[PDB]
Order: sequence, then C-alpha cells, then structure tokens
Amino acid sequence: NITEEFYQSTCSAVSKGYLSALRTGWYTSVITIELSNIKENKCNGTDAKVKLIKQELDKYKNAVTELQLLMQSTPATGFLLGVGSAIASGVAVSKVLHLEGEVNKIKSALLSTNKAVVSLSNGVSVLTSKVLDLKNYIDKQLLPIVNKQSCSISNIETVIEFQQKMNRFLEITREFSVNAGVTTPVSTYMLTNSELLSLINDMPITNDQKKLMSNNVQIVRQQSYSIMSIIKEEVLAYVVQLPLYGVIDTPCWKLHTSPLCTTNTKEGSNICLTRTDRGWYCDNAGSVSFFPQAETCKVQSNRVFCDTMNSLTLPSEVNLCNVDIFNPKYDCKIMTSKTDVSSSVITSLGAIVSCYGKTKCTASNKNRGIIKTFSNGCDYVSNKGVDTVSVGNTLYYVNKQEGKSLYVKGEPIINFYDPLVFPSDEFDASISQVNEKINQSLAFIRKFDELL
Amino acid sequence: NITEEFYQSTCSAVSKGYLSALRTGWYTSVITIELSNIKENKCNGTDAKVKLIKQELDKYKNAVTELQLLMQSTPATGFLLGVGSAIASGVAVSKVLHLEGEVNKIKSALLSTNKAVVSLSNGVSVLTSKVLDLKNYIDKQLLPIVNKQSCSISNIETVIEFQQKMNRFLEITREFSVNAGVTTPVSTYMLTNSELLSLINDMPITNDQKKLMSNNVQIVRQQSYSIMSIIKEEVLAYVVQLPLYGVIDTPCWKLHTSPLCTTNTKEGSNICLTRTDRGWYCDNAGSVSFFPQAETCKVQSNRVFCDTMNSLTLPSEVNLCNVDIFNPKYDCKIMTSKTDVSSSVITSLGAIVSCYGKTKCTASNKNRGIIKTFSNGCDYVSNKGVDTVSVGNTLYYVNKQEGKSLYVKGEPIINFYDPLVFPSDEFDASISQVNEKINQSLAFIRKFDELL
Amino acid sequence: NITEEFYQSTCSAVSKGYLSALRTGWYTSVITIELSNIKENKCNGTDAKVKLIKQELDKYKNAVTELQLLMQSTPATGFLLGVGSAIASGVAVSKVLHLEGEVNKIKSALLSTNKAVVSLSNGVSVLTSKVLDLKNYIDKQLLPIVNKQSCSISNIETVIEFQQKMNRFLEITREFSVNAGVTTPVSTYMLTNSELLSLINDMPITNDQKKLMSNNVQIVRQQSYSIMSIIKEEVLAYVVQLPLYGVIDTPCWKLHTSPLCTTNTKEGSNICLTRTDRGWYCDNAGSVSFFPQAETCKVQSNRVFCDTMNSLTLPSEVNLCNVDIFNPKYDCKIMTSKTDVSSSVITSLGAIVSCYGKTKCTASNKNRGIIKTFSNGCDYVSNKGVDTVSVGNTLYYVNKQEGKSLYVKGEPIINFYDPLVFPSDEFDASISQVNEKINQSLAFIRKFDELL
Repeated sequence: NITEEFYQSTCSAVSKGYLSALRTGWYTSVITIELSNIKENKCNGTDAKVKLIKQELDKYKNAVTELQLLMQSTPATGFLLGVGSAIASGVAVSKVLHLEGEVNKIKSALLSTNKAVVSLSNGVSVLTSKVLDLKNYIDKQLLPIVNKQSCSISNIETVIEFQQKMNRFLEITREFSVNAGVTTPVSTYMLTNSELLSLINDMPITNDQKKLMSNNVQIVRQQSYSIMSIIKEEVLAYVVQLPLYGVIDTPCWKLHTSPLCTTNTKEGSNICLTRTDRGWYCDNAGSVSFFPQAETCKVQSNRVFCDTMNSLTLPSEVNLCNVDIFNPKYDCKIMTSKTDVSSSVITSLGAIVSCYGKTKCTASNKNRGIIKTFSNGCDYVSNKGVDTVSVGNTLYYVNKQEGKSLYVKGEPIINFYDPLVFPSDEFDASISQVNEKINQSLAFIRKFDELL
Repeated sequence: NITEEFYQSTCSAVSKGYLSALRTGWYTSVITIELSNIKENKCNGTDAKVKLIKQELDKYKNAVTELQLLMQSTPATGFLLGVGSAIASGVAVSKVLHLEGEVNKIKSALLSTNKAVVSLSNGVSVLTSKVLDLKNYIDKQLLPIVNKQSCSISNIETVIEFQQKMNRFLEITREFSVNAGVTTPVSTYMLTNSELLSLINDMPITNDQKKLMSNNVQIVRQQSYSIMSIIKEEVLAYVVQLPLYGVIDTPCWKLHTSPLCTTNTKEGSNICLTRTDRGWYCDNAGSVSFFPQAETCKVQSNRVFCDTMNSLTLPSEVNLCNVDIFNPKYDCKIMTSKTDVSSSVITSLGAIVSCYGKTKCTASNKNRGIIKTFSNGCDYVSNKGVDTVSVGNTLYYVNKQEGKSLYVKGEPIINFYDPLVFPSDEFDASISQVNEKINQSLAFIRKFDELL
Repeated sequence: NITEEFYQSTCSAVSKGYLSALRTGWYTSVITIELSNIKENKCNGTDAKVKLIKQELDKYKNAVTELQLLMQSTPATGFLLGVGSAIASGVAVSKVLHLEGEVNKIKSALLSTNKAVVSLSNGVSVLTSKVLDLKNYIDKQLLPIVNKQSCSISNIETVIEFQQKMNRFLEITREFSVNAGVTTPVSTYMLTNSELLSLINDMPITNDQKKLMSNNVQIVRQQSYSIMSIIKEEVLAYVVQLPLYGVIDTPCWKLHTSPLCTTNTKEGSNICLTRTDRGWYCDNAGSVSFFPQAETCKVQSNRVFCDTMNSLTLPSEVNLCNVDIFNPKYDCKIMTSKTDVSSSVITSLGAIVSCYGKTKCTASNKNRGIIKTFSNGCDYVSNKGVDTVSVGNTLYYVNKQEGKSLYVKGEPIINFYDPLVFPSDEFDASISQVNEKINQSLAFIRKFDELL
C-alpha cells in the first residue's frame, strides 16, 4: 500500500502510501478521586499491625500534602514554526474549576453516578468521571479502626487491602510530582484502558474517528496530557486533555532529502545542493500541511499521526516540487554550499546513499555480503535485496518494511548551474533566490565586459 | 501586576510585570544512609516465610551491589551561550569524599545526631544529614532471625515491616540506576518535603531567599541535582546540589518576536524582518541578563526562575531596543529574509498574529465564535475577548492569564528600507550590519552612475 | 594520562589522553517470559484473602492485556549527519519472530534449558534466554486455588509470594507502556546484572571487548534498547539490542572552540572568528571519526564511548587543523562574524575564557579568592589553581580532573585578516572559502583602482 519514488534530479524521495490523522483540537475531561480527612486521627501503639497501619497512613498523608503542595503552582510545560501553549485548554478548565462552588457542584453531580456531564461555571460542559473510591473504604472499613476508641488492628489483611485499594494514588501522586503536575504521555494508572475506551465512546467525535482512536490508544496516550487542577475539600480533580482528530483518511507523503554535489576530482571547488523541505506533507482542506519536525509526527503502520500546532500552511502547488523543480506555480526551497561531505539517508522503503570524494560505499546483505558498490553520485536502492548499507566508517541498517519502490532517472540540477557564479552561502534560500543571485552576478560580469 | 505592550513598528511585545529569581550559585549537602552487611548470612528453608524473607534479602543485596556498580563510574550529564558543567560542584564534593578517612569522619560525626555540620578534607564545610535508619532495624530486629542459629520467621509482620522500612532504598537505587547516578529533578523519595525545608532552614541564605525557596520547593527540586558519591563501609552517601538565588526581586521582561514582511501583492519579492532576541531579560546588577533558551527558565505566577549558566551578559542599554530601534546607544539584532510565511506567536497576555499572502486569520471565541479577522500585516489582540486564534490550518489557544495590555501603534520599519538593495541572507546580523550593507550597495550604484 | 594543549592562534584546545570505544554494530538477543492463561478462571468470594487474590489476578490480567495492546503497534523511536534507524535490527528480528511457527520453535527449544542458541526463520541465529518462571508458580501452586473447585485461600503467604514472584512483570509492563515498547536505557528489571554478564560471556566478541563491556555495563545499558516483539500463546518475548564495539584502544581527542575577536576599542567594527568543528575525533582505521553532537558520546574515566551512527567520516589530515591552520593538506572550518559577545568554555582540564568589551573576568579560588584577571583576548588557565571562573554575570565551575596542561603561545589569526574586506556572514564556511572571498573583494578593489 506504500509506494516510493526516487528522483535523481534532486536526490529526494517521497512515500505517498500513507494515510493522515491530524490533531485539530483538544478535548478536556475532568477525573475526580474522593479522599478522606484522617489527619485528625493519631492512633498509635506498640503493636506491629498498629505500626504498619500508622506507616501506611503516614505515606497517604505525605502523598496528600505533596499533592496539596502543587496547588500553589501554575502548570506549564523550523525557525518559522512559532510558539504555542499545548496545555492552554487544560489550564483554562483548571482555572474555571478554581472558582468557589464548582467543587461542590462536581461533588453533588458525581454523588449519584460514576460518569456524568457537568455544566461548568464558564458555560462549557465537560465529561466528568470518578475512577477511584478511597473514601468508601477508609471511612467505612478503616475509620473505626483508626478511631481512638479502639486503635487496634485485627489482622494484616486490612493493611494489605489498604495498600492495594491504594498504591494507585501513590503512583499518581509520584507521577504528578515528578512531572510538575503536567504529565505526558498519560500512563495507564492515570487512565486505564477501559476508562479510556469509555471516555472515547462518549466523546462527540464521529464513528470513523472513534474507531481510529480506539485502534491507536497508544498514540492517543502519547498525544494526551494530564494536568493537576484542584485539591480541595475531600476530592482530587485532574484534567485529561485528549486529542481531537478532525482530518481523517487524507493523503500524506514524507519527503527525504540528501545533499547532491558535483563530480569534480578536485578536493575543493565542488558545489553542492540540498533541499530544506524535509518532513511530512499532509493535505486536509485545499492545502498542504508541512511538519518540519519529524519527532512530533508518529507513524503507525500506514497511518501517520501529526500535530497541527507544530505545522506550517502551504499551498497545494507544493506537490509540483517533486516533479518539476523549475515550475512557476511554486518556489522550491534549496540549500547551497560546497562542503563535499559523505552521508546517507535511511528511508522507509530504501536508503538514499550519496558519498563523495574518497569515501567507500557498500550495500551489504545478511547472506550474500556486499551486493552493490556506489560511485560518486546520488544513488538509491530498495530494501528488497539490501539489508544494511555502509558509508565509509558507518554501518546503517535499512528498514525492512514491505512495499514498492520506483526509480525516476534524471539529470542532476547541479549540472545546469555554473560553479563560477554559484553562491555557496544560502541557508534557507529558494530556486528563485539562487537564480536571481546568479543572474545578478552574470549581468554584472556582462556589463563589465561591455564597458571594457 | 503583569503589563504587556505591543510595538507595531517591530512586531514585538514585552511583559514587564515579572519578578526575577536568578540562580547564581550552588549549595551541596551530603545525605547518608546506613546499611548492614548481611551478605555473609545465608539463612534458607522450605518455609514460606523463610522463602519470602530470603527473597526480600536478595532484593536488598541486588540493590546494594547495583549501587556498588555505580562506584566505578564518573558522573556527568544561542550559539554563543558556551558550555559548562552544572554538576561540577557535586562531583568535586564527591571526590573530596573519596579520600580515605572521610567516611570514618562522617560516621563519627553523624553517630550522635541526625543533622550536623562536617568540615571536609578540602576545608569546605557542608551540611550533612541522615534520612534513613536501616541498620537500626536490620541489625537489631532482623539479624537474630537471619542468623543461622534459628533461621525461622515468626510472622509475616516482620517481612512487611522490612518491606516498608525499605521500598525507599529500592526506589532510590532504581532512580540512581536509571539516571546513571545523576538524577534531576530530585524526587520526594530522595529528599522529602520536611527534610528539604529543614535543609533550607539551615542554609546560610537570607530570609527573603529562604521564604522564596520555601514557597517554590517544586522549582527548587526542578533546579536541583542528586549525585552518587560513595558506597563504602556500611554507609551510602549521595550529594544534593541545591540552587542558590542571589538575585531577588528585580525587574524582568520576556520579549516575543514575530516576522513582519511587506504587503506586496506579488508571490515573490516580499522582503521580511524578524528580531533574533527572543527570551527573558533580567536585571541583576547594572546589567541585563539574556536567556535565549526559554526552556531553562520557569515561570511561577509573577516570579520567573532563571539559570545564569545558560545566560548572556548584555549592557543596560538593551532596553532601548523596545522603544527606539535606531538608537545609537545599542545595536538591535534583526534577521532579514523574504520567505513570506504565515505564523502566529502566543503571548502570556495575548497573541501576536502575522499571516501573509492567501492565508486566512480568525480570532474565535468560545461563545461568540469568530470576533476578529486579520488583514495582511502584523496584529495583536489581548486575551480579554478572544479565547483562541486560528491561522490558516492551525488552531492556537490563547492563555487566559489576567493582566493589562497596551498597543503602541507605529509605522513598520520594513517600509523604510528599499527592497532593491535589501539583503536577504542575514541570519544573526544587526541594524548596523544591514544599514552598512545597504549603504555599500547604494554607494556602489551611485559611483557606477557617476562613472557612466 | 590525559594531556591538554591550548592554542592561542585559534583559541581552541584538545585533550589527546583519551581511549576510544566506538559502537560499530548491534547484537540482538531474545528474552522470553512464560505466562499462564488464567482468564478463564473467575474465582470470587466475600473472604478478604479471596478478594486480595482476585485483585492481584486482575492486576496481572490488566498487565497482560496492556502488553497485548502493544502487539498491533509498529515500534519506532550537524546538518550533514543524516538520519538512520537505531532499532532497525531489533524490529527486523521482531518481524522474523512474527512468523507462524517461530513461537512454537522457541518454546520447544527453551523447554529444556534456560539459555540456548536458536536458529531463526531468516537464517540468523540469536541467543535466547528465559528470565522469569511465572507459569511454574501459577499453574502448580496457584491454579488449584483459583480453580472453582475450592476458590479458597489458606493464608496471606500465597498472595505475598505471588506479589513477589511478580511485581517484576508489573514493572516491565509499565516501562513498556510508558516507552511505547522501545525502552532506553535498559533497566535492571528488564535485564539484571547477572543475566547481562552471562549474555556478554556468550557473545562472540573478543576478550578485550568482553572485559571492556563488563567494566562499563552502565554504558552498555545506556547504549542498549529493548523492543516488544511478540505476545502470543503463553510466552512473552522482547528483544534486547546490545551494542557491539569493534574499535578498541585507539586514540581520541575532544576539541573545544571559543570565539576570538579583535581588540578594537570601538563598540562596533570588531570582526571575530570561531571554529565550527567542536566534538570528539576518534581514529579507527586510517581515518578520523567526527562526532559533532557531544551528547551522544559518553566519557568514562579515560575511555570515551561514541556512536558511529551519529558520526562523520573525515580524512586523517584533519589533525593538522590543530597545529597549522593554513596547511594545504586539509581545509579547516571556521565561522566569521562580528558580534563582540563575551563567553567562556569549560574544558576537562581547564577553562577557555574569552570576554570582550566592558565585561569583567575573574578566576576565583575556593581559598585564595580571585587569583587572576583576564584582559581583552583569548586566555586559558589550568584547573590546578583555579576552582571556578566568573565571566561578567555568570559563575562557571571548572572540573577538577587530574592531568597535565600545556600552553602554546601564538599570534591570533584574526590579526592577519583585514577587517575592511572581512566577510561577516559565513556560517559553515572554511579557511579557503574566506580566503577566496577576501581575494575576490581585494582584486575587485584593485581592478577598480586600475580602471580609475
């Protein structure tokens, strides 16, 4: 389903067999945990069971005061990408929860059922859920024991039952403290698989997005956030910021670039060219979304998950950069220099190899050994036969993803540019920029020749 | 308390309502944990309690030898920032602890009280503390049981008591192994809240810094380090590198830049300008501290915490860059190019929006929907009315921090520069650099015209 | 054993007392854990022990289904470095394990002994091991209890024995879920010290590499990967990708660069020069390996561990850049600008200090206070006397590593270049590039003077 074409003219390759899943929104859900006020009780004794229960209660109290310590702390966590607050919706919902009666309203609403829809003070309604019931255990089967009337423990079963109806509050508090209240990815302790699926079921997305997020809950967790919101009264509420995917089943292709120099035998004076448009290109609505940072975009089988916050808006004519560089519809972006370095780029369905100078290049195999030797120039081999490629000192491994590969032979575009008037200081210039500079220099030389 | 002013001339905004807290030093404290030499004992049996105790002792021995495994391992963890060793003081204190009799001296000093001041071998005195007492349990209430004379366990209370007077050694050892001996931020297991506050109380800082670090212990942990130092004899010592704040209650302002191009209708030939001085500007003593990396600086309410290691020293005249770009006192830094891209910058008290070409721009609201439409040019709206802003394909969320915003209307400085002789290759140039280049080109053309 | 020489001509320093350990391959080993199919059993009761056992079994089932959730998820995790898949070998071994009968073959092979060599379906034989035996406990001492015939628990010893013959499956599953199936560094829970040493013993490396990796198992863990491979039948297999070091005991030196400007008293017109070749330089076979990213290379005492994937191949003549910049054998790389900034670089055996303009510079000591004051110009002091250095607003700490330092006095190379025709826009140019630009400008001026 994944097809790859390599263009020898620009030493770039694309993979147009991918399906898109772009995050175009945020969904906030409040998760509450009921707590108990046992700090007043101070049951103590020389008995081993009493000491163990006291230590467990001390750990619980430490966790509670350490969560309360985060209450007075605001939560917060290529060059043209810009900046943005990814957790802004979560902190807004937290601030809306910070008002006086919202805790009382959430308790009154959740006092009947586990999951309910609550209208907040700002007019925005968010789904609310209760995951843990610690009060129902402490105040009913532990509070009489901790009370000073008895201050005695019958058996170790009680302390183990407490540890197990706990340990989860402990891990949640530890994660909140380590991640300063903003934790990503959301762990299973913070939101288990069943509760996550239930929350996805009641989200107002459509059936296709529901199925997609149910089949990629790991990516959902990786693209989610959990922010500490309130610790007041006898409840603990933290907001989960689930992603919203509004772009479903649309074409996307990843573009890989490798530097292409000239084949001059001299050590110097070897001009070079490289394309500065690496990343994913997703189409959503009459335009192409550019994702320069490949780390923010995750690939699951044939489906790619990308974040629109770290994205750039480009016109639909950017696709012509792959077929015709000198097309007038769009201005392709290139980088110019003459550092004759040797390097190779590993692709999903192959490996672009371009070693220059006195650097060897071997495409080895796990059984037949070396099967291909590269000369001076851009080259590309599909992963059907070659398992790993070696460039000089390095030993790169080629991904063994199944698919089809295509080779588009063409004359390199660096052979059409005169090295005498070739600028080698461009960092983020374009084809039009380089053409204008070359024309300026050539016309300068022409007018000098005419004046002489 | 936070005020923001936006300048239309340079498409930059500042927020001068912040208070500074700069780290200008390091404080090292040694924390010791007593251990026991049970490796000689090999009590075993078919009883379930004996097997459980043996497994717990095996886990303890594994933790001990895994900490001893780190003994023979040295600990170690915009372009003009430079390099530096953040844990150099900690490794120096560790090396000073590595001498022969320092372990014996620390044991003799801490044998009486929990916290004491110890003069080291290098003449530097550091506060020392003992957080765990595992020897007092193992050698007094467990050693007779583990001894081969009995090799029998009366009840499961003993194994649970051991697990709980432990599990903390376990987590500490796991964190040390995961983080290669240098862990940051310091977890509550490594230094609890009470011990951290006690250590802050005896630090020789003044009352203001004491109160500030007591109210921001989360930031203190985030800016602290814990380095494994020694595992010898029957003690385990690791050094905690707490930050020292020598700059308290001084003005600081964060500056945000957005690219500003021309409003030409052509697809190309659209010159642009951007300021390359993003980051925080803190004044400490007759100078401004520049922090290009915003990740290293953390904001807590109206107080900002910054690290002087990743800082640059700038004269006090750098403030004039906000009011008068062409002031002769200081040379403002700008970036020149003509890639007409569309992007927006989210600010603390608003959002700077600058979309260019055929890219739409809407400032939506959670209740009234779209409330503002942006034309071609730099613009800025305060977060009082707009909740989220959308640029083309993206959907950015505006922070809802309370404050005041100001708009300073002015003619853009790109309208005063001729695009014909405008350089578009500058990456880290300045106003003087661009003026010199433009003057050179203009004088070149002038002298050609005079020669013809 | 570590010697450092500082060159005043280029304001760069080297440390040639290091020994190399380069990773030139990957070793994959399959680790299997036996599981049991208890999901059919649904023993329940009002007894406290029954409830505790049911909760433990529910936690085990949640861990199992959460590991099964990762089954349908492919695992995946200066400008001339290129890209590459570090876990490609691991995912290839996982795909080879994905075939039909490979699980049955691995079970049949491991049914007799703990560690055995297994020929895979692709013809590549990998060492296989079994670390946990959970089936031998559950199906023999727990299954009769969980069976509906009794559904009763005699004592809490059973549940504690289960928790302890577990908790490790729990931590492994939690780490796999947090790290999306690809975890690095490999924790001790995933591969303990004894099993790691045993695996190193049977690896086909030579004795020298065996000893080196046995003495640096922390670095081995830091440079290793653990990838979820299969969860089928009643076994759980995850592949460990250990590093292979094929370059042993070869010279390596780290090069540090600091900007060096002119000593002009004017605020502007102060040209500067900086070398853009920071990083480690390791020799392996007739060539020098360049590692621009210092984060990927770790230093252990006098031995440096580097990754060849993030490396560049350079000729052996690159060593001449340290002694003779203008040597014709190799073209040294420099950066040109005139931003007169003040900064210092902390070195292993000293600190290169270069502050320019009105910025103070003090080299303080822990006992004698300030011992040295720097004038305008590049300077370097060995860590023998100075403990910490201060540049303007900053307070940098100097590493106290023992060694020898050398000072090579020389005239700065910026004094040989005319500032009038000095280009100040070069980002990654070379000495030849700057010389060509200067010669072009000078010849242009010459021919103008001759024409006038």
